[PDB]
Amino acid sequence: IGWIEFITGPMFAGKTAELIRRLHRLEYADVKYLVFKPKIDTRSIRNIQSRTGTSLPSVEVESAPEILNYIMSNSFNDETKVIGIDEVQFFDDRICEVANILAENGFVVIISGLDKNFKGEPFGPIAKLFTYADKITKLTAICNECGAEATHSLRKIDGKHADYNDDIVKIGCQEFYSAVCRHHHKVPNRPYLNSNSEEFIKFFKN
Amino acid sequence: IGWIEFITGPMFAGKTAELIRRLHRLEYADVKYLVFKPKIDSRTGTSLPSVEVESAPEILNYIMSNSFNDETKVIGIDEVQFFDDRICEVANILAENGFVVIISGLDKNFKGEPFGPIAKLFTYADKITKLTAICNECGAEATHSLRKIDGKHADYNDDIVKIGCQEFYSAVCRHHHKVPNRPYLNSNSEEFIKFFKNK
Amino acid sequence: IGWIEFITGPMFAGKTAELIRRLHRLEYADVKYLVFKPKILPSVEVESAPEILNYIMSNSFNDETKVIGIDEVQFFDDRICEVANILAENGFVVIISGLDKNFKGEPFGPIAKLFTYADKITKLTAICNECGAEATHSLRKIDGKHADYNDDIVKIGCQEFYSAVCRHHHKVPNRPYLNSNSEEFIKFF
Amino acid sequence: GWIEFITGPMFAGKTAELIRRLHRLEYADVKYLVFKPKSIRNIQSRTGTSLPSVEVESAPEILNYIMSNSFNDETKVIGIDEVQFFDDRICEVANILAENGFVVIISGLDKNFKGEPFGPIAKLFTYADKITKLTAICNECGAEATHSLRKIDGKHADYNDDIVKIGCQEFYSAVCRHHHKVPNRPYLNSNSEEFIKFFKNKKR
Ligand SMILES: Cc1cn([C@H]2C[C@H](O)[C@@H](CO)O2)c(=O)[nH]c1=O
Ligand SMILES: Cc1cn([C@H]2C[C@H](O)[C@@H](CO)O2)c(=O)[nH]c1=O
Ligand SMILES: Cc1cn([C@H]2C[C@H](O)[C@@H](CO)O2)c(=O)[nH]c1=O
Ligand SMILES: Cc1cn([C@H]2C[C@H](O)[C@@H](CO)O2)c(=O)[nH]c1=O
Ligand SMILES: [Zn+2]
Ligand SMILES: [Zn+2]
Ligand SMILES: [Zn+2]
Ligand SMILES: [Zn+2]
Repeated sequence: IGWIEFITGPMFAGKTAELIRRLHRLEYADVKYLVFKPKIDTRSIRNIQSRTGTSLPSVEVESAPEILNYIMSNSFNDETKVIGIDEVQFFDDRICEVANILAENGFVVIISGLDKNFKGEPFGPIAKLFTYADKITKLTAICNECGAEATHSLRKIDGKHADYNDDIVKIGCQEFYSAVCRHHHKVPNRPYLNSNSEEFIKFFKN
Repeated sequence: IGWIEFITGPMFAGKTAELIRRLHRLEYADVKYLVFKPKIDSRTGTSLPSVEVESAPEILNYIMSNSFNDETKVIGIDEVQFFDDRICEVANILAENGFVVIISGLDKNFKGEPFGPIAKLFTYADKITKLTAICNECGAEATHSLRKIDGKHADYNDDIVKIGCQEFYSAVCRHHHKVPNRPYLNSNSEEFIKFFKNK
Repeated sequence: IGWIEFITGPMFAGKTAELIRRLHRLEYADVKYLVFKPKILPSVEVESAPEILNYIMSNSFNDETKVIGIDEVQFFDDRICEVANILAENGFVVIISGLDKNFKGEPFGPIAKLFTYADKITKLTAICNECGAEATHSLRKIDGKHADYNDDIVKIGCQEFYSAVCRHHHKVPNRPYLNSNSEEFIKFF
Repeated sequence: GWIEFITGPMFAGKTAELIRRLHRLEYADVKYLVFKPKSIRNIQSRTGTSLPSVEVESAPEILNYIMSNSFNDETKVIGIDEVQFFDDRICEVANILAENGFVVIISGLDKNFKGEPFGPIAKLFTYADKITKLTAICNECGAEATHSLRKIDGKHADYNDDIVKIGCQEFYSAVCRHHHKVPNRPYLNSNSEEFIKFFKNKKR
């Protein structure tokens, strides 16, 4: 039938390039595809920057269910069998049901997005997406500090690491973000929820 | 140094075999490992001797105890889906403190939904291997575990924890996983299915 | 430590795009690289595989460079294997891209050995021009007609001569069988 | 049909992985058949997992067996272990099976003790739809191991030694590239020796 492919990893891993690669191969077989992207609510963005440059044509949607409405609309080409989704982490939980129904109905769904927000925690609905994806490709970047495989995105404001309670959404590139390995990802004021965690950390440092 | 590998997929995909395979390689290089499993009520082969723990934090307590050999820097964890949320913090802390953590567990419960705390482990895992079984119906790659009782597919609202093997469970592809009374959260979902149904 | 990464698959699989992706990763981390190509996307053209080691030894080479890219590797001879292994042994990361099969479906030049020496292998798929399944083979056609087994290996070109196909849609007239029971088995089936 | 190739050094779990892939079929009631070159009745991993197998002297005998009354017509999957012991003819056999609707899952060593391609396997990489290069753990440094090292009386095996030698930990270990050393390894390119010597000196 259909299925879900999920492309993930930190910033600077080339996630979007990988999505473009997968769509370009469809073009040589003349297989039709359609790409969607979430439109962030700019009222919920702390500081808006105006920029429109993009490497990949996609239809902006305000919410995940609007993908299904678009497919039901006159704008949709009925021969389209592949649905691409970029920057998926900006959707809410509603994307999971959408992607599943698409896959259950004969579509190949190719999804790209960040696995972790700046805190190193799951970004929005992507945790559940991992579970539903038939195929996962977790890409790596290169650690800006040591050059090892980078698995994390680190936000720095004026050289200072971002605090745990800072805003999830902050749009930007190298001016705010670097790719780092686990070892070089530090988040000030990260809490511990287990009762014996800080005891263990103290124990192993002696 | 220190990272997490996650081995996942439906029942009958050989997850435990893959965990065994990964850990067994260590024995030739004299690298010690220790396996943990949650408290849970064959062909030829040796199973992993493993410490039974009632909760994820008990893993760290064990490591700090006189029972743990401090030369051990590889930690195995099987049936991870039976843990609660606290497993993620345990795994991350181990990885941050020089341990290699190799984890196996089901990605989906019988409803086709994320099993326990599993979804978060995908994000925290450096390496993910999603294994496939073989669909009991069509032979394609199987991605889901299906529960039947007396021939009938288990209803959506049945209990999640139900221990057993082939008497209740089979592996199926997406198309052959059906859950009676599965709810739709999005208001346009059933509209779309009916719309697309018409050819 | 050094190593070899190998990107492969048929035409229209996006091999070059994947090579580009991996090198672009390096730029964000301030890691310098250098790409080489055989004679007939920025690269240094070399007439043979050992010339890569000569260029590196020359003073036109940036001493900072720790990553070596090699595109269209199937056009080199077997000498590329030693060169690649030498670089890996001497601290370089070598990222190689090339076709795994020629139009006949047989190993393209030196790549068979390269597979063995590579630490990491990524075999990419294209989309079959005939059925849309995963494509693993490159098919040549000259005038609607499939290329004969004994046609020339090197023939530079794009869609005017070539397509991606799955194994089932890859057909080569006059393909010989070297095993005595192969035709006996095929007739049986 | 199609071809899957499982490879990498000794102690990587290759046979264990073949067994895993084939065991999956049993729960779905899918028949398979395992072949091995040359326990004689089965293939086994080093943790005691095992499957029955037919042993063959050569690749063409696989097709002969499949054409005989001993072959179950329901068989969809063909497994082949220790493939490095076959000759070049294994490629054609594997291709023909894949072309005739069989899934062929193949396991074997990629490199001999010299670090060179083991027998016919270089071509199998090309013909295999799916490649799984497994790693062992370096006996020296604990890094991912990619090579098999042979030792004779505690000393590394010479380049000109016999390729075929049956044995486990008595002779063989798994090592990373850096810890794989073979005395009297020849340089085939006329500028390779001058490169190493130049580059080593560049650390001045
Ligand atoms: C890691 C991270 C990235 N981003 C943004 C930066 C980029 O604009 C975009 C990734 O392409 O997501 C966030 O908004 N929050 C985060 O926590
Ligand atoms: C799929 C599934 C498995 N299981 C059990 C059955 C097996 O005993 C165990 C997996 O080894 O998990 C559940 O309890 N609930 C479920 O939804
Ligand atoms: C498949 C095939 C491609 N090619 C060429 C076509 C393209 O120019 C190049 C692939 O990028 O290789 C051959 O020369 N011979 C072949 O058999
Ligand atoms: C590396 C190597 C292994 N072997 C053997 C040892 C093992 O019995 C078998 C691999 O399982 O192959 C050789 O015969 N020659 C070699 O060069
Ligand atoms: Zn780092
Ligand atoms: Zn099915
Ligand atoms: Zn086809
Ligand atoms: Zn080593």
